[PDB]
This record gives sequence, structure tokens and C-alpha cells, in this order.
Amino acid sequence: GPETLCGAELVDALQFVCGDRGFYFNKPGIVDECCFRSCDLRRLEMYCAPLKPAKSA
Repeated sequence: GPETLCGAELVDALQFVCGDRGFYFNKPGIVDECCFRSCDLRRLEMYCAPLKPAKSA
């Protein structure tokens, strides 16, 4: 998604992904991994709980 964004906007970047290629809302634990802070791109693809995306390369 971005590269730094825990000030709410994280959710829009997160929501580009989240559908098995990530979560779907009802699942929690996700926004959590971002707002451990220095929120992420491609660790974006490890915070919306995503597997394959572009995290892996």
C-alpha cells in the first residue's frame, strides 16, 4: 500500500488487498500489526493478514 500510514489511512491501503489475499472485516488482529507502528507497505502485505501478494518479492 503506502510506506508509513498508522494515522487511520492505513485502512484504505489495507482494503486494496483484503479478500483471502488478506482478511475480510469480522476477522480482527490485523490493523494491530500496522499500529505496532512504523506501519507499512509490503509488510502491508503481512498486516492485513496476507500470504502471497508482493511481500514475497
